Amino acid sequence: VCCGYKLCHPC
Repeated sequence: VCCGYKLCHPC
């Protein structure tokens, strides 16, 4: 997770 909110991968 490259942001905090649990959705951002694959980044």
